[PDB]
Amino acid sequence: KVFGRCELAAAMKRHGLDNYRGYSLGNWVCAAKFESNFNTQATNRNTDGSTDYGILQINSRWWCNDGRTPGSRNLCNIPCSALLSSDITASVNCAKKIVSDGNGMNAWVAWRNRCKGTDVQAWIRGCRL
Repeated sequence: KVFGRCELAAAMKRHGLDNYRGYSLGNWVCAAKFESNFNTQATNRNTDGSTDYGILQINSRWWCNDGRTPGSRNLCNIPCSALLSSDITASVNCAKKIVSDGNGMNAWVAWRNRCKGTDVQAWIRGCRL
């Protein structure tokens, strides 16, 4: 499916991502918007020959298993297709896991470039969260 800002924002907060490891909700609603265009079924290949899945574009190099990346580590132990359903439970569980590791939300290259250090509250302005 494709979410509207507030509709997403609400689900994300509901799952417990608002101030997860210090990142305001905005940072995540911001990420989702650039990563996938709020689009649950967004799939994009990378230079590596890995693939980015789901509303947050978790890649099949490390986190999920798309049964075609060789050298796949599958850290979330989830078939990548599980990322692509209307319910974001899997995406969010596998996001809490990624950010908790090393480089924080620097992992998402369209958060580094597009969101980081911008009036990020914007993305939740005019939603009753």
